[PDB]
Amino acid sequence: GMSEPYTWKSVVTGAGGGFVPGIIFNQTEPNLIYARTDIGGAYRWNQATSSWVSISDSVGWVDWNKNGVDALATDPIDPNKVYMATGTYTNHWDNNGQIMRSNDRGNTWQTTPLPFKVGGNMPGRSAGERLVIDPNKNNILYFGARSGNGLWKSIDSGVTWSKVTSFPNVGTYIQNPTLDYGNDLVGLSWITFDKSTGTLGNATQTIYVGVADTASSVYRSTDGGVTWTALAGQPTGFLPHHGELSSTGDLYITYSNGVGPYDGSKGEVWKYNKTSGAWTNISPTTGTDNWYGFGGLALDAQHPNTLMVSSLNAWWPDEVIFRSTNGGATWSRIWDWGNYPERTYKFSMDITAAPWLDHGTTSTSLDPSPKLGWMMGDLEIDPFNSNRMMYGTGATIYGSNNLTSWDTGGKVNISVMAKGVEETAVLGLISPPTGTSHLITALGDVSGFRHEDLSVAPTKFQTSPSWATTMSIDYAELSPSYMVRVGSADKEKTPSMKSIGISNDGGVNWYMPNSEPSNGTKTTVGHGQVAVSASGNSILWSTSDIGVYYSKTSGNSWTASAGLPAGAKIASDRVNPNKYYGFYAGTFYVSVDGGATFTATGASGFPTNNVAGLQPNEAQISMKAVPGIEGDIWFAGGNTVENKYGLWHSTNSGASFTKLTNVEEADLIGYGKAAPGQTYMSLYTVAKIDGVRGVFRSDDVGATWVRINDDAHQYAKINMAITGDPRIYGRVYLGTNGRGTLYADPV
Ligand SMILES: [Mg+2]
Repeated sequence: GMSEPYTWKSVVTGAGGGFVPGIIFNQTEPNLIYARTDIGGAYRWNQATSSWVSISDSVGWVDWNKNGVDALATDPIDPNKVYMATGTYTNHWDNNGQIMRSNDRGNTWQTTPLPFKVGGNMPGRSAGERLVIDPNKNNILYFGARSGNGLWKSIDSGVTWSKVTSFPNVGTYIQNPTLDYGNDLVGLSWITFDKSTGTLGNATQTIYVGVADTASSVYRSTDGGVTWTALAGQPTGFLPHHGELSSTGDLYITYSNGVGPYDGSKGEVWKYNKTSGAWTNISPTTGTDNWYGFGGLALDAQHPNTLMVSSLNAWWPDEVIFRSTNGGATWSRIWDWGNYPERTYKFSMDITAAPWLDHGTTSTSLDPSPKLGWMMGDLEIDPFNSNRMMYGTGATIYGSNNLTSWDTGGKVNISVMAKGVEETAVLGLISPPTGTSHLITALGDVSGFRHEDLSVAPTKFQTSPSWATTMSIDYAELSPSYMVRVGSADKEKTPSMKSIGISNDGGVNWYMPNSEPSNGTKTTVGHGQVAVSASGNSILWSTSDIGVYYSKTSGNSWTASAGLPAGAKIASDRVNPNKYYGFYAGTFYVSVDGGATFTATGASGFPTNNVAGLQPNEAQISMKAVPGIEGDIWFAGGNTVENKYGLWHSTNSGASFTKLTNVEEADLIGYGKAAPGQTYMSLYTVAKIDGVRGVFRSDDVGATWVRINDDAHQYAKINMAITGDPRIYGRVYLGTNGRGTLYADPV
């Protein structure tokens, strides 16, 4: 009775919108494929529907770091078994990781904590795979770890893990030694068995391991992992991204001068013959012809001298896939220069499943749209179908079903193959009270979208302004066609781009105003939070860098607010266009002059969230005025260290709040249409209520709560955004950090 069964569905983007660093084919069962993401868990392919199914949605609030999937192994002896190395950061933003194991292809999981951290969202996450199953004795697993933890091993099918103390090199390369992100050793890079050196039921004797160490990076054991030696004659100076052993006995290895996924300004490709020990340089480009690492590496299992590699990263005009059908002796490019600047192409891009991937720009030879990709650190050829290719980019999964057209003078048709994947991080959600859109999102990396049919990919990328990330979006409650979004324009690429966008048609079309907040010395870089007055007659912009500014001219000019500290959270009254609210460091503020001046209120007991030791995603502040009721504000957030955590309610414009005693912890608050027989809007919250973490709805102003999610639909650290629907009672829209946006209704 504490729960209400709901149907949870993804708001469809078609492309996914995030980085897919690894795609893993089972070596024994055709059409068994998995995909791992850096912040959004993993997926299993459904061959009958050409779509992906999440195997991570039971990851919840406390174990949120399991959605950083640093490695994944699928069992070739029993294809029902799959394993993941999970954990998101190896710095102070996260705790220790774990090895997860499933006997039902990811439907259910068991977990073994590791005594160190796993880095699903760390540098080098596309190198791999760093978790592998012995293909002759599948109770044996090896894990190549980060931060100097070295090589680890399981002999009980992943239940317990031990360090392989005889492995001689834990890594030496560090990407960002001066930063607090990526200042640890990248560690080991990939592990590859030689299946021919064992038989069924007996441990495979030869194991290759790549290590992020420019001086000596490739190691081999020939006694089942007891002793290790660096391969004689191996090249130095680079970092091997992948090592794949063909049935001809040749080990192919891609190298970059970084671990990726964003860098890579020099690279090589080598092959090593396991019989002779001879190394051959098969780099597709060398010298000044090469300004990029090589990342993805795909062998063709059905034609073992065919292989492909991808640049990482060439950037301009696009990335390159190189294909060889003769063991790397000669390469073909997926595109070539014609009469410069014109190019010729061996591929055709199909983004009909996610048309916004053109970013609202017309394609040219020098600025293609959509691009072949970027951050292409992983490339796969289906081991049971040489015509099927898949690769991840920073935004989607691309693939082809007619790859061999490359070899016969035809055109490889490349299409979005990310159906069912949702990987965006949700910075904001609004559900407009009128018009054809029930949901407009503010997203990282792909800006956000105005959704109409929630099952149809958006057709229109957000442009003029066009930016990577929308940090905040609001609308005028009484004139809902007027709305404002703020982000961070790339003014080196487009010096005239603005970090604020304005719409007068409910988010279909945007324009950029004439100016931005400035303190005489510096113009804001953007981001922060935006709030729109109830009538749309002013904008309040709490910038990320130079404090709070307001505009009475829809952004044509800006003036610094007074009384509200820089970095404050802000919210507009949904009735009184003169009233704004602010919050910073435990103090609540009110403005009654359209955002020009703020005054602290006596509201006490609010958290400061200044606690030392809080991880970046640990604490939240969520503050919203109620549509249709002046001076009605709800406030959620806090933390357990200050012992100030929960849900507060004010009905006197923030002069005082009541802390609801029946809500132990709360992190987000949102509103939706009132229940039948009720006059007050339904409340939607992310909270811990009577010992239960989840998503809750109240139809009686917070007196009683019912859980509307369940243990199979948790979506990790869901402190990003939430709102109900002013036109649909029971409907909730839930943002995530890695699983896109969900919407849910009673079953
Ligand atoms: Mg792969």
